[PDB]
Amino acid sequence: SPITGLVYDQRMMLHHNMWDSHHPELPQRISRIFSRHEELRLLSRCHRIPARLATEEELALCHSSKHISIIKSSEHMKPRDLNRLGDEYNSIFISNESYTCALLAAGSCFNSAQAILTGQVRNAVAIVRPPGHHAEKDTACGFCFFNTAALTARYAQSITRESLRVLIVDWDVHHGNGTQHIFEEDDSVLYISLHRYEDGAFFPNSEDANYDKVGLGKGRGYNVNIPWNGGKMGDPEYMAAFHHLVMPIAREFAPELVLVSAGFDAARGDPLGGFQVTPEGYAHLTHQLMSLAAGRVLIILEGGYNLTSISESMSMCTSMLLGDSPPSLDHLTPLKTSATVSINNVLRAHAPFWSSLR
Ligand SMILES: O=C(CCCCCCNC(=O)c1cnc(N(c2ccccc2)c2ccccc2)nc1)NO
Ligand SMILES: [K+]
Ligand SMILES: [K+]
Ligand SMILES: [Zn+2]
Repeated sequence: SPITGLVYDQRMMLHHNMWDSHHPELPQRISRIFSRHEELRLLSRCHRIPARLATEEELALCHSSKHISIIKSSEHMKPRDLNRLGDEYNSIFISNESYTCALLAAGSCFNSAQAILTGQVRNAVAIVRPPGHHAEKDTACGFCFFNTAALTARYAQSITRESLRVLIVDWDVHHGNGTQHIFEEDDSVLYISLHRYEDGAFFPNSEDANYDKVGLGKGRGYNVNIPWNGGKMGDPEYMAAFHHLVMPIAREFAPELVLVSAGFDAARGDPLGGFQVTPEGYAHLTHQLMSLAAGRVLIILEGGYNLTSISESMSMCTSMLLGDSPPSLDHLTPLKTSATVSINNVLRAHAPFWSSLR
């Protein structure tokens, strides 16, 4: 009986950009990742989980009725009207297939979480597009329509109990502004993001992503931002952040389910990120999170734009979930000075809330 689930459906390739056919969020992102799983003989080792559509009642766990109704109406618009609607948001393109593809991405992740929680599988991966982490309650943003990861947390609570403890780890190179805002006054969902910041000048261009935003109300302490400035970061800085911050806070919270907002745009070779994390580095981050929540872990694709880099990086994560031995990293070398400044600023902000840090 396979201990790892996998979901993929080629219908999610139909969303496309009719005015700019080389735009980086390409249909072949998901088909290239699936083909590499066949070449490495990983697909036959997994249990295949089918895709489905999310329902409109499920979308209302996080989104307004007006936002649901506007995106739904684009299914039948003519080209001139699709171009006008898209230009009303920050960095969005739309075709007649976009609404259906965003529904399939969300429902694929609901079926995966249900298989994990009922014990049919121990853990799982989801090869899905368009992405989710910039979408807000009332608007679309940054290539994203509905917030797939935030919806999956609320779905899991609805079928078990309202206070089920969920951790979301966001290792995409950009800040997830929508996920932060949805859970900002909530102590049942812990949000932890690592991201390129540059004093507010990198997308999405807001001071909401700095280390001093810690949560609101009864949610004070349950929002953790790790921002990078002035440096091309890689394996040494990401391992240091996990050892001093991510893993001590996670163990004290003691989650019952772990969701990864797993973009691969911090990887060596990415044309938007400019950073240097390796496939062996992503394998070590995956193996550390497998020690939490009695092993209940779901990996969800977000961004990432070098086709060879994302195919090798996500395949190594699946190999770790199946139980293979982790590969060795490069030799030890000094951290960059600005990265130690960032880690010290986060420790000073969260020490009042977490005894494992003081
Ligand atoms: O991932 C996400 C979603 C992120 C949304 C970002 C919106 C602002 N837009 C860019 O950030 C951006 C940066 N770069 C480039 N391209 C480029 C690519 C293909 C064709 C032409 C140009 C580029 C390449 C090399 C050197 C200079 C520019 N395109 C867009 N969230 O997690
Ligand atoms: K992030
Ligand atoms: K929170
Ligand atoms: Zn990204």
